[PDB]
Amino acid sequence: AEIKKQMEAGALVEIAEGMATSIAELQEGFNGSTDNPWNEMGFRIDKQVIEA
Amino acid sequence: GPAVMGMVRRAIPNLIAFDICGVQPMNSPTGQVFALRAVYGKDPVAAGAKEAFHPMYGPDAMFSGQGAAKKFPALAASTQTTVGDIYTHFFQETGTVYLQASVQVTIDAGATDAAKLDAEIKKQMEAGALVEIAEGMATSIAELQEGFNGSTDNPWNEMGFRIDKQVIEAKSRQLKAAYSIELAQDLRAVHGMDADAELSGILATEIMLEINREVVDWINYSAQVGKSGMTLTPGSKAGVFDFQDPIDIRGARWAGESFKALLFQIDKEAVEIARQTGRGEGNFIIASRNVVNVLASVDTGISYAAQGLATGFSTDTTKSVFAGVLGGKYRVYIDQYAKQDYFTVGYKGPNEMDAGIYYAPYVALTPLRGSDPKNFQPVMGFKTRYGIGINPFAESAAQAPASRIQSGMPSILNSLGKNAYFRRVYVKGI
Amino acid sequence: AEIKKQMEAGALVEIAEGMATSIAELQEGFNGSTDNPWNEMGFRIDKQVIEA
Repeated sequence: AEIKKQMEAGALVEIAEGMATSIAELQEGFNGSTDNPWNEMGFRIDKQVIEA
Repeated sequence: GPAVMGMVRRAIPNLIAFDICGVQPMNSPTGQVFALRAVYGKDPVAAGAKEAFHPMYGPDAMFSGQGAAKKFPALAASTQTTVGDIYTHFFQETGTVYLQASVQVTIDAGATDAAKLDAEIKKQMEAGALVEIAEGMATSIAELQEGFNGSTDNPWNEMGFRIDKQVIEAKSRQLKAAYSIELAQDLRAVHGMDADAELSGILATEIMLEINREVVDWINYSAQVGKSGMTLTPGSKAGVFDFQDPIDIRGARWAGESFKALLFQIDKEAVEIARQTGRGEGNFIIASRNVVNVLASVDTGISYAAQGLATGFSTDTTKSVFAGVLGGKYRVYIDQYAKQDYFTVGYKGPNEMDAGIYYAPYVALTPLRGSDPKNFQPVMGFKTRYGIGINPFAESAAQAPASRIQSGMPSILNSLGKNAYFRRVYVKGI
Repeated sequence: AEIKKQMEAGALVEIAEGMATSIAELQEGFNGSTDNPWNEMGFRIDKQVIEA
């Protein structure tokens, strides 16, 4: 609730932004760089049963 | 196979694409846009330079006229006017105004900020103390302009223009799956999944969703707040439209007549946008699903009163996000992820460079594939790069930028709450 | 009335279901009359008369 109040106030504003090429270009320790991995996605699979 | 009951998964939400913004396909990174600003005062690029044209400011009605010969006293806090003289003031909005004094009175000696001074001047104008005025220059003066017949200090006012520009740069985004062989094999044996293709889908999807979501957020981020200033009802709550408060509905009760109040405010906000951009009445709205439910259930045409089911515009966010066209005038999209309840309106022209907000793709969804020999597990992923930007003049408050060059990319300083093309409305009470 | 209040309150919820597969395992091998009796139903009758 308090965060939303600050949002209404315009104090806090929704944002998103991309990565610089200067970073992305050498991501995952490329060219001697380090500590800069990619983010990754996968999935999980599960199951459920029903007594008849 | 102990009676497998099929399987489920989530559906993928749709997008508003770039229907309400510039698209600027690029064939290179880092493009540029420039602009011409008609300017006067003998130095197109200068502090205090004045633009010849601007949606929010009146013209200097006496520039080619009497002001060529003489300066006018400015209005200022605490000064006293002289009946019959003419005073000048540049307002924070409505711009250059010349006011003849009908009376000998003072103006708010206690005023501080220009906003307070402007307010008192406006009151004096309403009061009939100060009246808008303009006139040409006495011809006997004009006669000797450029030093004729021994005269001096009589140049004609001059005009010109200043061309400047802004540039953009593309930022990027990439994701990988980093999955395993054994899982994929089991999935082939459970549902017949490829388990690489499904992942490819997910990653590409997420990227596209993020980008589109980012555009919407940038719209919200740069949009000005409505029900304010020139669109404000003075007894209102400043930026928010209620249904539980008669001030916003002109005393309405009876939804068939009450709900129309919002439509009225929407037009006001759309019109003000034209006032801000100089291009045209807003032609598109994006709003919370609750807002749309109201819009779709009210007769938006002009009639005595009318209410029914929400059938006027698609309301789902499961087939589309595009609800339809409001009154046959505005393109209605649903903010399927609205944080509270509200609605942004704005205007986008037929000219791709006329949008306020621009998307400019250069690289998109490039697939990548390989495997790590240490365990030979597959690696797959996708990359995109584009960049976005804003309209020169989107701020509109300033007639011109510093140093004749600026980033065309959004930033707090460049556009938070400033963009002439869009206005925000908070909604409560549905 | 009080039960309804509790139902509206969500304290009491109307529900019904089948018996069990832990039961069906035996019922199937009965497979009719047994020592784990079934509920049974039929019909009665009625009639009325009139006078001229």
